[PDB]
Amino acid sequence: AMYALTNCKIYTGNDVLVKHAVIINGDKIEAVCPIESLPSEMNVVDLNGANLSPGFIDLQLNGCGGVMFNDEITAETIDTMHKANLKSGCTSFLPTLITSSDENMRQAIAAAREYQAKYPNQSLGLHLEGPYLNVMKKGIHSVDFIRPSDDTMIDTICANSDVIAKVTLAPENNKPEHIEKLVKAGIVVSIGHTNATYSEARKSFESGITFATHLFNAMTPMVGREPGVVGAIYDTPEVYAGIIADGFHVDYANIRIAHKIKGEKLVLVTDATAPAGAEMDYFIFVGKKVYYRDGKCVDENGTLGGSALTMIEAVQNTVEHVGIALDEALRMATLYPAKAIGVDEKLGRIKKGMIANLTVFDRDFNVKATVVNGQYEQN
Amino acid sequence: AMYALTNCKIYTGNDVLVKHAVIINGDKIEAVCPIESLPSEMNVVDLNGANLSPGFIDLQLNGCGGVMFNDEITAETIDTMHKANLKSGCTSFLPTLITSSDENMRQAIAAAREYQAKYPNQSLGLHLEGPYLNVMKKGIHSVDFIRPSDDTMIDTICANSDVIAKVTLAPENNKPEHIEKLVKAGIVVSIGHTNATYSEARKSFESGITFATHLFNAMTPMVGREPGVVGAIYDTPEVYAGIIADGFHVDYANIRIAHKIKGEKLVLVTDATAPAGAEMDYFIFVGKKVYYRDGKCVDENGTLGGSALTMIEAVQNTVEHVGIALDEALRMATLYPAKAIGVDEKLGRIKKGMIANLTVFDRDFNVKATVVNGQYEQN
Ligand SMILES: O=P(O)(O)OC[C@H]1O[C@@](O)(CO)[C@@H](O)[C@@H]1O
Ligand code: NI
Ligand code: NI
Repeated sequence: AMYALTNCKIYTGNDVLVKHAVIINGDKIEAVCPIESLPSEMNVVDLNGANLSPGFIDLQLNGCGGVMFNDEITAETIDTMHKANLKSGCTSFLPTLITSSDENMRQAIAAAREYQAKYPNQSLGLHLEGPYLNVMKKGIHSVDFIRPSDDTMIDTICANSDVIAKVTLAPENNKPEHIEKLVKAGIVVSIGHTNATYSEARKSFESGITFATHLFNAMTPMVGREPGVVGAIYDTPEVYAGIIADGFHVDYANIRIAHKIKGEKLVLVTDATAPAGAEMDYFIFVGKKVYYRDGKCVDENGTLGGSALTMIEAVQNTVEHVGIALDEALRMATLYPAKAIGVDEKLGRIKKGMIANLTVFDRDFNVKATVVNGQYEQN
Repeated sequence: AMYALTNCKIYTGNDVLVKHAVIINGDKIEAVCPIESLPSEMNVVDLNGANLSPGFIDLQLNGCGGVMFNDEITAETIDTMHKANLKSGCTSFLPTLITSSDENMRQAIAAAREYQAKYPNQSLGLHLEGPYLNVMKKGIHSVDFIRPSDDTMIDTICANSDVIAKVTLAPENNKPEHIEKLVKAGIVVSIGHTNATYSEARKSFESGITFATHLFNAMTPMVGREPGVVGAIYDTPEVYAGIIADGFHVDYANIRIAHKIKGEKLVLVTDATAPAGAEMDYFIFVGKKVYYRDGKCVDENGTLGGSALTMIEAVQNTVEHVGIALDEALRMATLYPAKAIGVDEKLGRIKKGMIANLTVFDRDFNVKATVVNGQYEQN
């Protein structure tokens, strides 16, 4: 049957709504209408004054709730991740596989294909972060697998674009043609783990790169005579940029500045790993031990190795520490990520016709429930 | 006698006027009015379709037209600079003394007093760049003279505020009380040649710093976990930043980014040395000799050695390479600097009752003439 979510503040993406309701029908949003407009017969889930927004979309998520995608490359891993996400309001995500072997890349593609043939609008496709990086900005990435982009695997990726949302790579020393082919196959291409100058990064935007992976991390910073990759991102309006707001990856003052420059091009990601939503001392990250240490994820050397952030926390830290308004924070965690991967016509807003993927959260930012394809599940 | 500047495009700082004129009476702008409104028997100077604008205010000038100020610390040197300034549209400036001995600072104070006693609104005050810097970002400043700030010299600096417009220091390891004292005396305090964290930089703005000296040069830059000084300037509305637009000190894409962030607060400065508006092939400066190679300043290694920029060129570079509009660029050379040192009541604008300091330049940015306290003099 149809039902209506009721008694809540609703953040549609365009308007903050009081004394209205949202009518769900199947997998879809039927209507957002005033509460007095609601049919007498209609079933009601009453949300006790909490916030309602579209479900969060996480564009960079390596693992969570105890598991890692790189380590157990299966549909069931993706499945486990999806369910842990729900605890922190995240309804969609790109399962992210960092630098590894060709065989691992073929396994992930299969796994994505498997999971998505069963469930829609949850995993929105692979994010291949690596392996075509620059060894100098490797962070946690494996020195054994970082390699130049090659024609064969690039062709494989293109051929499987129906399960592949995004590729992060370093363009300085890789073939421009490979960018073009990926873009031509409808995969989103992102600069990251790159030692490019401002010029080279500009060149790769002209080639089709439209995204930047974790602004400020594993990229040439802005200095007086070399704007670098950071400057290029600040100077190119078409480029989205993901940014991690755990308080450890990037100083909040920088997130604030970035938002004033980037506005709707700034996107909240987690880059989260197995400890996000799980209690653990360390995890494996492609034969690397990564340790959980007072909220951070670090290797033996203190290099950060993803995060333990969740999407709800990223919204909150952004409101509370960065100084950004709530409705805008939510947009950075929903609508803007959706626009960046070209799913915004079905996800990222509360409006009629679109898919019922929603999150409810109280004033203290506790996620109380989600809707996923119309299905309401309490926390 | 009254006369009118005529057959020009006028850039008042608020509006761009066609088919108007400016009336000069003595040393004041009388009125800005349609040409048709001119008393038929008034003397007119036909400017031949040139651009008319307030004279350029350079807030950082170490020397030019052949001489360095630190070399000959006299009212005579200040006057050689002024006369060279006029050739490139600059009608007011801050004679800038770099870090030296107390004795030299006393001479500098005296040379400015004597000059300003004779002429007004040309030198608008001494700028002390140093000596209270940070050795770790010393650049060309002498290690033997860079020292903490001390009550005695601070007390004398204050005692002469009538002749000192500005002091650049590094605040991170000097006394806050000292900043307070200087600001209280109506001296502008600028952060510069510093190794301050963002936190330190913010503390200094709190204590009264309202300016930053040559943004991106000799300061702590903006990296992911450490916003630095560049970051603090970006995050503080009150703080003006001077910037050198020669194409060598700071990449043009960085100036574009900074303007978008800072607007009204971004000021064009030359920071010029001897070669500016002079024919030289080198100049010795406090020991090291620096060559003048095709409009660039280099030590025998080919490393940047200082600036030869003029204000009219700064403006042209800003229009032409940064992408900023003519009127806005003009504002960055006139109104904005004027406001930063608190002289906007009299200067930086073509308006009734304000001092007649004006610059006329053609479409090719060739200065054709200026007007200083009402006196028209062709180039
Ligand atoms: O380049 P930065 O500022 O040192 O940080 C790099 C960040 O990117 C990574 O997440 C990628 O491995 C970590 O290396 C770290 O968190
Ligand atoms: Ni990474
Ligand atoms: Ni300097």
